[PDB]
Amino acid sequence: AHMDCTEFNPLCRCNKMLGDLICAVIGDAKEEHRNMCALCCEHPGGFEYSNGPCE
Repeated sequence: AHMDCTEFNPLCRCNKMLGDLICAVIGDAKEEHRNMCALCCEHPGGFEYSNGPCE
């Protein structure tokens, strides 16, 4: 689901891709994302991620 997104002032101002482990899916594109913010800032229409080691 469309969980906590960076959609605010300090947009995906987080690169350090070496920590998080979200579970994002988009119609038919399910993959994990570290920079969950980079997703929220650079997603199509609101990537569907679910924070947690599920993917």
